[PDB]
Amino acid sequence: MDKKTIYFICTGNSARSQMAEGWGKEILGEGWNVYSAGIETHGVNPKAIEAMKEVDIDISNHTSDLIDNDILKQSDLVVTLCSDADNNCPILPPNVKKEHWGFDDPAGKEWSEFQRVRDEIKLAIEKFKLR
Ligand SMILES: [K+]
Repeated sequence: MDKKTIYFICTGNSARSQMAEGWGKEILGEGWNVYSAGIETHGVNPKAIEAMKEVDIDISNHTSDLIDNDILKQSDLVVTLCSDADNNCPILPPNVKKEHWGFDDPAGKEWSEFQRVRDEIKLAIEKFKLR
């Protein structure tokens, strides 16, 4: 049937959302459109690219994108990764199917933190697929 769409959103579409897009494409498959966006665009975090390369997933061609209203309104599920009280978190429109998936921000930390968060996101998406 028709493709379903998942949208991972956060502050700068930099790390958590990029690793989620990378895992999402691999796990969910071609029957899903797997996108990611931010309220700002900070570029794809180098350590996030390296963390995904370690698990044989290439995210070097990903782009850091801004939130698109036509993808929010037409998505089957919008997943917020930006911590609700943290700083600069995106405002979501009403009736849009949403869930908050909380993972620690690996920004400015050692590569091990990117590995930890990468793996927490892996399991979250794997379990999501099996719902
Ligand atoms: K993106």
